[PDB]
Amino acid sequence: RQIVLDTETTGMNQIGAHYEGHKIIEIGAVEVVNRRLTGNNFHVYLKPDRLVDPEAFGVHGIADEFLLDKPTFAEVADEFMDYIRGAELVIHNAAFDIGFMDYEFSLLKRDIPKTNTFCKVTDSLAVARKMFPGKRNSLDALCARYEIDNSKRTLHGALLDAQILAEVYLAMTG
Ligand SMILES: Cc1cn([C@H]2C[C@H](O)[C@@H](COP(=O)(O)O)O2)c(=O)[nH]c1=O
Ligand SMILES: Cc1cn([C@H]2C[C@H](O)[C@@H](COP(=O)(O)O)O2)c(=O)[nH]c1=O
Ligand SMILES: [Mn+2]
Ligand SMILES: [Mn+2]
Repeated sequence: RQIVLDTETTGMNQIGAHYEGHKIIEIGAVEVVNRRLTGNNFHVYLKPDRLVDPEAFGVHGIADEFLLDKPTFAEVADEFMDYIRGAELVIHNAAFDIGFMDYEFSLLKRDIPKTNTFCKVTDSLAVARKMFPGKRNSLDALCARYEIDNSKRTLHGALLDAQILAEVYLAMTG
């Protein structure tokens, strides 16, 4: 199993641990088996209990009010782990999302091990950079390169981004 994943957050830090003090507000993950999308995905919006930074809002457009009635990371953590366990996670700039995931897992105080100890982690951005050195390798740049539709991506979304990356990664490794 390959799980193409993405997350949206309240923001990030430019110095020090990028996730410190921030929270995941959306998790989007899509399953790929034998190079085919299975359709069995994972998608949740989470209540951060903190405000979304303006810069972050400018990217995903997810309002603070929309998250008030959502589950907390603690409430979705078990099913989330059941879903990703043992798979190869494919993430564009993996260190970003993995950092946030392990951070949130650690706050649960359940002795949950690091994600890369129970999941294989593949950074699709590193893969793209290796294949296309000296070129633009953002997800949008890769969409144009592989003729993938990203017209509905004015604002970024975790599931939306994961789905697009899945198509891009399948083409990049096809
Ligand atoms: C592109 C970008 C993302 N982010 C944070 C908030 C987003 O929810 C999260 C998602 O990045 P993404 O395009 O890698 O899915 O990263 C910023 O804080 N500023 C930015 O300029
Ligand atoms: C570690 C890190 C993560 N990120 C997050 C926010 C970006 O939108 C996302 C990557 O977007 P991109 O691979 O589509 O250009 O990852 C950065 O932008 N810069 C960084 O240095
Ligand atoms: Mn992302
Ligand atoms: Mn995203």
